[PDB]
Amino acid sequence: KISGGSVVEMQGDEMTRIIWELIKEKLIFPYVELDLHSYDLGIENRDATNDQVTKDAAEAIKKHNVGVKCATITPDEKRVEEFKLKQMWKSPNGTIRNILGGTVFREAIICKNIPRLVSGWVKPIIIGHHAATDFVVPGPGKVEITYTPSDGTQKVTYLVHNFEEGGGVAMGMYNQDKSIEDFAHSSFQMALSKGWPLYLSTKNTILKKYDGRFKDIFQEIYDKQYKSQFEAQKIWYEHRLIDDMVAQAMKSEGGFIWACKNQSDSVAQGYGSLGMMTSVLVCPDGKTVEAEAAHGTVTRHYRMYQKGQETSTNPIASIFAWTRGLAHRAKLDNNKELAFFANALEEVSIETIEAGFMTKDLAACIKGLPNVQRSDYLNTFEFMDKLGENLKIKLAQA
Amino acid sequence: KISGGSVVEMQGDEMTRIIWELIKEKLIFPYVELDLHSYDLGIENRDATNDQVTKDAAEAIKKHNVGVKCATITPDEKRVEEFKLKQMWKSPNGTIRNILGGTVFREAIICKNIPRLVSGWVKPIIIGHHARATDFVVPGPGKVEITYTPSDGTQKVTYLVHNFEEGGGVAMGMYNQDKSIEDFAHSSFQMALSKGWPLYLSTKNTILKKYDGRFKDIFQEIYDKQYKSQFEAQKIWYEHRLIDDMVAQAMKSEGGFIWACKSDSVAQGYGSLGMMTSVLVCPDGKTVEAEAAHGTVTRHYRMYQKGQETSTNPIASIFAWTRGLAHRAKLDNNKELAFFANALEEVSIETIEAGFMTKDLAACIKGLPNVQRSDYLNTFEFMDKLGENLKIKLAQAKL
Ligand SMILES: NC(=O)C1=CN([C@@H]2O[C@H](COP(=O)(O)OP(=O)(O)OC[C@H]3O[C@@H](n4cnc5c(N)ncnc54)[C@H](OP(=O)(O)O)[C@@H]3O)[C@@H](O)[C@H]2O)C=CC1
Ligand SMILES: NC(=O)C1=CN([C@@H]2O[C@H](COP(=O)(O)OP(=O)(O)OC[C@H]3O[C@@H](n4cnc5c(N)ncnc54)[C@H](OP(=O)(O)O)[C@@H]3O)[C@@H](O)[C@H]2O)C=CC1
Ligand SMILES: CC(C)[C@H]1COC(=O)N1c1ccnc(N[C@@H](C)c2ccccc2)n1
Ligand SMILES: CC(C)[C@H]1COC(=O)N1c1ccnc(N[C@@H](C)c2ccccc2)n1
Repeated sequence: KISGGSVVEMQGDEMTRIIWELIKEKLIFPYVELDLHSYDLGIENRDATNDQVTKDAAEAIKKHNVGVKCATITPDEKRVEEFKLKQMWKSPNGTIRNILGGTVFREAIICKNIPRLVSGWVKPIIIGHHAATDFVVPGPGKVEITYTPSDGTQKVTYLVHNFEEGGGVAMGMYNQDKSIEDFAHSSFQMALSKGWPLYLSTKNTILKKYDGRFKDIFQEIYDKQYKSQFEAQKIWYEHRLIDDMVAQAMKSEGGFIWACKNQSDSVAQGYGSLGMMTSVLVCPDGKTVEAEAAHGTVTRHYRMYQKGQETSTNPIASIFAWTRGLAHRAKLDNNKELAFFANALEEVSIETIEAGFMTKDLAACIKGLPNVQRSDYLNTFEFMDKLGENLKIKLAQA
Repeated sequence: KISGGSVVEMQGDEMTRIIWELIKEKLIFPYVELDLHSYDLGIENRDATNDQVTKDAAEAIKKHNVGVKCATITPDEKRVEEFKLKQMWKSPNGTIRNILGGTVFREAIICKNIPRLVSGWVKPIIIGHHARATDFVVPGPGKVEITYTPSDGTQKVTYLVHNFEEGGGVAMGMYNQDKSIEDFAHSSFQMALSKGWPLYLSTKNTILKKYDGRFKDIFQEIYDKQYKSQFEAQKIWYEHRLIDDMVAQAMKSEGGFIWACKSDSVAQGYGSLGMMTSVLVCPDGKTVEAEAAHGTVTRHYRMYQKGQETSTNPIASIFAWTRGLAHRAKLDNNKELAFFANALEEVSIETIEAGFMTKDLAACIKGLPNVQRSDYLNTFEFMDKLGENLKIKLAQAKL
């Protein structure tokens, strides 16, 4: 088997837990040997360890640079009573990002037989977003926002609003330079890693100081640190006003990175393609990545699975979490064998869908869900078997 | 002719001004007579009156309740050079909106043969936008605070925004008045009742629990005290959504709801700004100002001056009139004018659905680069065809 090296894996919850184990059993473990740092972030085990497993998983990603994560339940009030949780544990994803830093980039997987929301988008678009004290104003009065330098030599007082005719609400927000810089570095690394050009969108016409700082810091870091590496790959970096970016992006064919300063997984859910959207946290050092599906645990399918009904859950996004993590491991290690495997598994997935073997969501995307009949699609396990069979052929032929 | 009553009109600039006159002369005046209160907000008349004609027009709307407005040039540094005018006057639409107040609602015009960005959207969705931050650079370490000082001399309240311990960054403050939020709510309920469609408000009140929670609370309070009964009598409702759920729900919907949001760009990228209409809906439920959501279409106006054939879409400008006229008809219980407004909209939709369209519409079918001259009509050709179809429909209606 391929010697794969150090990968941090995080097990999860409900329907994605099922698919995750299938991915390891049928598509990864038959071909790759991993020095696997495996952490169980299932809700019950987070409860039993008082969420310590989540913090330990994040520490492992930092040490070993490659994380692949299965979808996890984020507790709310009803989860607390469903599992009798000791408390409403915080989102594992927030815990991990707070420890790793970095920027989340989402990317759709595109197949030629599958409609796109914007049909001219024939190459994927990779979108990353940059990730407040608010209060109630009880009645008339001035709200002001002040800055006091550490030396105390000055004191600038900006008027937010003079409320004259009632109360309302107000808020202050901020960003540290370092956070903007990290967002730049991650974005530049994303673009170099994929070999695609990079756009930053802001509303610097309106937030001239706040958003102009994003623009200035991106351009300064580009000029000092990345411009040669971009010109070596014949890619480029530009700023856009968000108004123009949206119009230009919709007239584009795709194949660019879009760093967005002001969600896309919500459009995917509305469109019915969450199972085809992957996600990757990109740390600004360019070394550490955490890959995962953009969707959740798919509870509604899992209740169906629990009741004996047939499930047609799309495993592609979860598969591409593995391939993206392994491809990155291959890049850090110059593992040609691994790189070939990771790429081959992505090709197999797209070839299989493009030959008409797909889950119910993809069939509904072609035909519309009302017109979908059961023979137009495979169920979760049929689809995985077909992918396993096509992966066996593809790897054997080389 | 049909008696129309009192309508405030605002003429405008460049390509829209030319479309504007073709509409009155071919589509409105042959069949309707109006107590028309006209105001010329063309850039020249706006300079030559120190932008006074603009605020007179806004007062006329306040008084007469119905305004219809052509698109107007907003001045920038290149505009002042163009007409050698005396100042970089403010947007006529900002002037108008702070005299009247109220919420801008946008609505696309749908035709069966013109593809939609979301195929399942067969009925229009109406988006209501609430519409000022103070932002600055933080140059180095220090404290950013935001404070509230009551106007009655009582104790100021201080909120820590951030201690910058190393380096600087940026900060800003934002605000919203209860009255603006209450007006937004009223305008939104009014708009949902006039159309007979349910209403959704979207916020992110899970993160900004005080700021956005204020919007959610004001909408709900006002809904219960003054609107729930009238809503339940048109089989519609009001509900609040987190923005994530609202985006998903909306894309799975069929359309036909009001979305109060706490859009133009997507229309421009999709190529459908010519099919996008707008209406300023004041909180009283009596005053509207209707207009195309697009601008003066400068780029086509230049082709018009250089003797080039143009194919600028007039539908959204026509619907400024029809929506203004429909609202004027509802105020006056004028059934004859309500019929004309509705019929001019249906004529417009049907003409397109029969294959007679301007070049942008043809491009939604064939693809932006793939239109040829035989696929569409030019601006004046299209107006004639509307005019002919409008005559035929009004003749066949007296039965
Ligand atoms: N990164 C993470 O760990 C995330 C975890 N979550 C967690 O997931 C749980 C459930 O969240 P929920 O709001 O239902 O969001 P999910 O994304 O889990 O599911 C939402 C809907 O999108 C469709 N969908 C999502 N994934 C697939 C797929 N792989 N194949 C086919 N269809 C798919 C299904 O729609 P349909 O019903 O129409 O088939 C599904 O019901 C929650 O506990 C939440 O905390 C949520 C987001 C991220
Ligand atoms: N409420 C108002 O009065 C508004 C006025 N304006 C003003 O209008 C002027 C021009 O602004 P601009 O940025 O060009 O915005 P416009 O909305 O006038 O035009 C933008 C582009 O969108 C397309 N488009 C818009 N309307 C139509 C239509 N009716 N038929 C066909 N295509 C259309 C055209 O694209 P293509 O180039 O592909 O043909 C046009 O070049 C400015 O002076 C601005 O201040 C702007 C917004 C609102
Ligand atoms: C609309 C989107 C959910 C999917 C479904 O259908 C498409 O055409 N989609 C495409 C097509 C290419 N590239 C993407 N990338 C993602 C990250 C994206 C999300 C949101 C906006 C832009 C871009 N999405
Ligand atoms: C995408 C949009 C520009 C037009 C063009 O294509 C459509 O199918 N569009 C539709 C279809 C129904 N309803 C709308 N309403 C507008 C106000 C809107 C704009 C933006 C978002 C939501 C809703 N737009």
